[PDB]
Amino acid sequence: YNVFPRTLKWSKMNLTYRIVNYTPDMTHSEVEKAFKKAFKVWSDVTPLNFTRLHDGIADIMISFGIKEHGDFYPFDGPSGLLAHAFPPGPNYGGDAHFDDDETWTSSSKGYNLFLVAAHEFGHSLGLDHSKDPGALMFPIYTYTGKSHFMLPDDDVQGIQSLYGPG
Ligand SMILES: Cc1ccc(CSc2nc3c(c(=O)[nH]2)CCC3)cc1
Ligand SMILES: Cc1ccc(CSc2nc3c(c(=O)[nH]2)CCC3)cc1
Ligand SMILES: [Ca+2]
Ligand SMILES: [Ca+2]
Ligand SMILES: [Zn+2]
Ligand SMILES: [Zn+2]
Ligand SMILES: [Zn+2]
Repeated sequence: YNVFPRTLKWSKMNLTYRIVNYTPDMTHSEVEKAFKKAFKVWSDVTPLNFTRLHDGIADIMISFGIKEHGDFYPFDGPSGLLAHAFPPGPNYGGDAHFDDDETWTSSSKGYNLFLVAAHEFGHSLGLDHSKDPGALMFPIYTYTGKSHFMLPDDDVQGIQSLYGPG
């Protein structure tokens, strides 16, 4: 017999990403900064490294879309689903999609793109949802109002259980 084995984690530490398109809500620089910071959350505590590609295929393809946007997991307009991401693997694996019917911001207004992206990239790297309400990988979005972000211990233990520490 055969089962469907899951790729639990990337077999390589050096990963690429590409920002395929951009939300209207934030400047290009703001979007790039948010994603850069979101990846840094994970690379700061693991041997993982992330390199941005401007063209072609990257491991983590990032895009904004609304409604049905090419994977038959359609978005739902304002609120509800905010974004989703695929677990590690080839093709769609690792990819992250953000609902552009949300208002994305670099602040408390709407949904903070950095916060949501950091969470989604957790999925791209092989993390499922945490039961700890204080974790980044908790299923519900909140905003602390703080200027600095520190990755909760639960998320650190989770990602390090896959990739080891930095
Ligand atoms: C080929 C293939 C297609 C789809 C998937 C699942 S995509 C997906 N991932 C995740 C969530 C989701 O809603 N959708 C929640 C967090 C993880 C996995 C593999
Ligand atoms: C979909 C989804 C679900 C949950 C999140 C995480 S919200 C969030 N987490 C955390 C902090 C925060 O401010 N906000 C501080 C550190 C943990 C982000 C997106
Ligand atoms: Ca991919
Ligand atoms: Ca939505
Ligand atoms: Zn999608
Ligand atoms: Zn999630
Ligand atoms: Zn500060």
